[PDB]
Amino acid sequence: RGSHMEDFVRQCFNPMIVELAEKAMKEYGEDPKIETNKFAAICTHLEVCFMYSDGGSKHRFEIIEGRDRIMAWTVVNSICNTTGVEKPKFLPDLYDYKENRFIEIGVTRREVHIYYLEKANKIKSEKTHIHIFSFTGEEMATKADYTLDEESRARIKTRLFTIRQEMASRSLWDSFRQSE
Ligand SMILES: COc1cc(CCNC(=O)c2nc(Cc3ccccc3C(F)(F)F)[nH]c(=O)c2O)ccc1O
Ligand SMILES: [Mn+2]
Ligand SMILES: [Mn+2]
Repeated sequence: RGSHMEDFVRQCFNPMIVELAEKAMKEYGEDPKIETNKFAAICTHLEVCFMYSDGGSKHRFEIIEGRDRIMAWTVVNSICNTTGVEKPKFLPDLYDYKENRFIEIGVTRREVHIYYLEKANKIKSEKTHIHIFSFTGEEMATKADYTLDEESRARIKTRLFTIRQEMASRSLWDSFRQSE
């Protein structure tokens, strides 16, 4: 109770995003008021996913991240049962209607190389595209296919470095970087 991080998080992110992160955490046992670095990470992840879907066309993406567990899986099965793609082992973040694949978004506080390797080994189902973002500005996509145009990805990187800065200016950055 009474952490600087928790007050910064609800100040940095959109209320609807904070609410979705809150609900997503409690659904999986975590508590936003003690596990505040996770709380911070979940909002960043959520916002990155939303900006990602904001790239490209209006019908381009179907957002899986943000929905509750059961409806998310329901949309996945509908997407698999209509497009023929194989159902993924873990819940993905997006489905690309133009490129006919699921997308797994990553936000990491280490060199993009390791995190990609870990998530590429977490699913091992292939097909499911992986797109990794770092807080420094590095990105990382399967087959070097970065899906969106450069300007849409540059927006995401810019926002990620703004979050890093606001955290450091309040001295929460170092603890946040170590929590992963
Ligand atoms: C409560 O926490 C969250 C739960 C959800 C619903 C399903 N979880 C993901 O979809 C997801 N989880 C993570 C990190 C994480 C966090 C908790 C458990 C497991 C994992 C993972 F094993 F995946 F590493 N990183 C993503 O990129 C990612 O898409 C979404 C965002 C969250 O913040
Ligand atoms: Mn996800
Ligand atoms: Mn993800």
